[PDB]
Amino acid sequence: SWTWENGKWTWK
Repeated sequence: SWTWENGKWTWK
């Protein structure tokens, strides 16, 4: 799942 972190998407 893509989740938003500080200006970007990270794969969680």
